Amino acid sequence: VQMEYEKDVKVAALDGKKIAVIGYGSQGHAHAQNLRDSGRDVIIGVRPGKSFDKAKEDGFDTYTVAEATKLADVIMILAPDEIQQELYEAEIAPNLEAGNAVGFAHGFNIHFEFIKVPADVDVFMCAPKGPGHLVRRTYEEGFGVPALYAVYQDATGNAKNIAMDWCKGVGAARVGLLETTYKEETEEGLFGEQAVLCGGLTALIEAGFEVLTEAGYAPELAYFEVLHEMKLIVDLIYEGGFKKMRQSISNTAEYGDYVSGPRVITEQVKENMKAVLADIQNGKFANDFVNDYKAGRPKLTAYREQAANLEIEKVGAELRKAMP
Amino acid sequence: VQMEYEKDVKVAALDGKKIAVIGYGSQGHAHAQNLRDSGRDVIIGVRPGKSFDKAKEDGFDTYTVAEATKLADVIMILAPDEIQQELYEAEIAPNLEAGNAVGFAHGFNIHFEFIKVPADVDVFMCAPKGPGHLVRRTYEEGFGVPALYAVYQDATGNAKNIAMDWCKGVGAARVGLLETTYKEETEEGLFGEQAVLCGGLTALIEAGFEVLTEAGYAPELAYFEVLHEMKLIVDLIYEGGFKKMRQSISNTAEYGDYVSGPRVITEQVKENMKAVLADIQNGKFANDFVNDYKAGRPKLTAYREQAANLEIEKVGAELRKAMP
Ligand SMILES: NC(=O)c1ccc[n+]([C@@H]2O[C@H](COP(=O)([O-])OP(=O)(O)OC[C@H]3O[C@@H](n4cnc5c(N)ncnc54)[C@H](OP(=O)(O)O)[C@@H]3O)[C@@H](O)[C@H]2O)c1
Ligand SMILES: NC(=O)c1ccc[n+]([C@@H]2O[C@H](COP(=O)([O-])OP(=O)(O)OC[C@H]3O[C@@H](n4cnc5c(N)ncnc54)[C@H](OP(=O)(O)O)[C@@H]3O)[C@@H](O)[C@H]2O)c1
Ligand SMILES: [N+]
Repeated sequence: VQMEYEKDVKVAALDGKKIAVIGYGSQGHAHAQNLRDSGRDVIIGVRPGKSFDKAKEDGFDTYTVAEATKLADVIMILAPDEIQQELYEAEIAPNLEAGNAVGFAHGFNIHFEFIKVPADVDVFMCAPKGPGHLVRRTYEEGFGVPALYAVYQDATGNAKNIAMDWCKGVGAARVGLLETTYKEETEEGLFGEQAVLCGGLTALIEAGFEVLTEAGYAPELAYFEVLHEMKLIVDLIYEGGFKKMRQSISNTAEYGDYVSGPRVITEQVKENMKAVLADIQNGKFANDFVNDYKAGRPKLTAYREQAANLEIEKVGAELRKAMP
Repeated sequence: VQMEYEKDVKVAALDGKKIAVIGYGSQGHAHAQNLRDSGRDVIIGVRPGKSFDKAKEDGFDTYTVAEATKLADVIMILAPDEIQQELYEAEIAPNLEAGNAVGFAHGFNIHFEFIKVPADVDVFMCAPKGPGHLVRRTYEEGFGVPALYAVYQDATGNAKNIAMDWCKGVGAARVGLLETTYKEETEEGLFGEQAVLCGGLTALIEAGFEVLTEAGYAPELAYFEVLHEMKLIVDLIYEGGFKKMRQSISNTAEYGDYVSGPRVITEQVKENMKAVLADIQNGKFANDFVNDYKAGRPKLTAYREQAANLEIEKVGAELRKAMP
């Protein structure tokens, strides 16, 4: 297992395919525009609204989801996670034909089988390691965003070449591709964002800010010491790992890192992470997410309002405004 | 208090002061170069070596530490924390006169009283929220790095104006200043790097990587899901807090953030952080750091060799090499 590049995309499987991109938001605009600049035959299927208008004004032949699917050989579904299933059953599935291919940028609905694509139709994935605006901008500047690719079912024998050529067309093969499975992409992706990148990180910052402000330290200073200075730390890790970061910080900071990291993130925290992982693997989290959507997003509603009221967010907004 | 800027620097207290920067590392070079371009009389004092004539070659009147201190009104000490004390006793303290001012960029040795400056000499601090190369670069490009300032003892009545004019001369007043105390800067700064930015963060990432690889996931994919994509997340928080970050990530990632963050970082984790803070406040951590240095850094030595052997660091180095 090592990374693949344009030279490893040995068949241009998107040649002569009509491509429908379903949705025209962050990913949809990026995938469609990069593919068009790479010379592919791209149309957009999306509901009426600002995405429909933005696609038309960008010069794309723009249809309903149903009509775009009917016209297409390759259909990439970039609606939001919780919308895809209902949109697939009503608008996409009736308009598929044998030998088509359906793509996704994240494996959630296919892996947990909220969507089942018929067995004479390929299912592939190109999952860029970045948001849509970055996927577009790096492409325009001559490189790209690395990506995973996978195939869930291969009816034609062309599903993997289609997946890799998709990655090449959106610029990902310029920087690096990694093959995976739908299962691993979904479970590792959900785990990483929950336990480390998004959940773990924000909860860690928040706990540190609370300890400081509850001990009597000024919150403005606390904002700088647990959040603002994180960017320079993570930039160093991104470029050169823990080694480069620990070379840059003072020796006191470095010694404190080694000594106090393990006091905060303990074996028990690791066990907490294992419980997070288990609820991803057993479908509990997936059902919880979709059930919250079916109920009108009541849990997400309370979470989003509670987050808006956080002291660190209020202090941070005022500081970021006082700082060009 | 909120941020102060160039308009809040009431007195150009460095006017006609002879300024010695002690050390010519990343910070020493940045501080001395910026102050020179701002118009101040800067000389360097450092041990012989490539620092000594890096400075020689950049046109700085360079001297011993003893002789540069003898000549200066303002002496800013930018040597590493564990070196400052022996350097101060042997080389700086005998060459101070009443009415001088001694500066630091971090409060550790003054706050914990490993160094005690005579009561007829001011002690101030300018602590940029950035490393040397960034303090120099941003100044060259027209702005700067924000900074804290503080005064530990004010003999002349000019110590705060000296501190704030030092901020101004290195470019920090162009973007924002926050007054603090030596005690708060030291304690909050040690706490942040230990519990959140450095210690907590690398420990969290490593715990996530361990959970994934021990559950049978390939380390290469795990590296992307707990480390590589953190830069994009932290960049978003830096620009717009949790709110902007959570708008850009998918809806499953955002829901997973709210649900699983608190399962990983629990009340017990917060208690662990409180114990970290207590050992900063009571001097235990500071004495442990200084004592490790006096014993020949045996704890730091074992930490560093263990870190070089981490699986995430080996995998990361290979993947970063495969990604220009
Ligand atoms: N966020 C990330 O960083 C990231 C990274 C990798 C993969 N992904 C995955 O990419 C997919 C999400 O794509 P995205 O980020 O581009 O989402 P998005 O920015 O929120 O855009 C969603 C698009 O789908 C449209 N849409 C919503 N409901 C629709 C419906 N019934 N019928 C037709 N169109 C509809 C929306 O149109 P309107 O404007 O009218 O609402 C919009 O154009 C998910 O699978 C996600 O897991 C996300
Ligand atoms: N790391 C950060 O991002 C950061 C941020 C804010 C504040 N600070 C504080 O900045 C201070 C450290 O400065 P720094 O980052 O510039 O460290 P540095 O890059 O390692 O520079 C150390 C300088 O001091 C010299 N030096 C070492 N021992 C000496 C001795 N006995 N006599 C004379 N000179 C000696 C070194 O010369 P040689 O090259 O010959 O060794 C070198 O020029 C600390 O107080 C730190 O807490 C650091
Ligand atoms: N220091």
